[PDB]
Amino acid sequence: TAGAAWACFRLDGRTLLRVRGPDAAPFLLGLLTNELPLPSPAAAGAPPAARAGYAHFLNVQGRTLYDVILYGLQEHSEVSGFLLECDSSVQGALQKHLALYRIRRKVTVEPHPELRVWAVLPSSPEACGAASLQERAGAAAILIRDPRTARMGWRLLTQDEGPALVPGGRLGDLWDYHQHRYLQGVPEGVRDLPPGVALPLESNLAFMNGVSFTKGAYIGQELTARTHHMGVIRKRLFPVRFLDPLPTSGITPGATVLTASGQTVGKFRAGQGNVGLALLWSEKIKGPLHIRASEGAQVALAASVPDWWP
Repeated sequence: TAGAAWACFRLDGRTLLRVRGPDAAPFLLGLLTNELPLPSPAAAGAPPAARAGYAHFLNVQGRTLYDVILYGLQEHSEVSGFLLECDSSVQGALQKHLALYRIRRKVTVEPHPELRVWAVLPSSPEACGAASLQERAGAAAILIRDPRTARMGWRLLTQDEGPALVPGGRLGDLWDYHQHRYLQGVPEGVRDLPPGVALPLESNLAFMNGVSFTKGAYIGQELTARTHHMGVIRKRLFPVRFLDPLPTSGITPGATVLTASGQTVGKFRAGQGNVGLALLWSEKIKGPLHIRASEGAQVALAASVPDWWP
């Protein structure tokens, strides 16, 4: 597969819930930061269509609880509810969260093991050789562009093996998927987004098509809207690369990111290998930075601005 155009990653860290019932839409709208992804009204010849969107579930304090990708699938000129793609490790907690609010509402929430979550990323950055993909929508497979950024390729929800639907697709090593996210500054899951600690706008939610300022009320809206409108977001998650060999255990989440003069300009969040994310003061990412290790020499790191941010 030296000539593969696409790498297909089985995302064991992500899982699906199906939310259905007559009140599913208003119910989810009150809990999420975004509009729901509803396919456009269907034409006579009714070829199935799916829509994806990004959102967070926030707490009443305005902090991120869960990052989710939302999928709406249209088949008989109607939508049969939504799929919620969440971190596997919080699937139980997210069910309990939905149950707390689902009191007396016509809504069903169930695990959807029928589809497994895959990502499909280009083998080449901007190669544009060939093998543009086409959206697919059916109960057995949905292939749809990542709603956060085109830098994240395609999501594939399927019963079967990834490459069997993607021309020029090969199986990918999960390490490379996470490497890609950290190089591109894309947070995903509970290590990047600690529930009740990560703040949505500092997590670049508005750069990732994940928040609406026109939608009706939702949990955590008041603080989110206030933060958005009161000025520039002072701290954000940025991609970082370590420039010095790391310690055996790596960098501890929360490790302070310092200037040459020892000023705190943020904290390491999470990563893999020599790359990761750090929550940094946006005006201070420029001068050489470091983290203190056991011996106060290393560890140098460089922060950068993702090319897909606005």
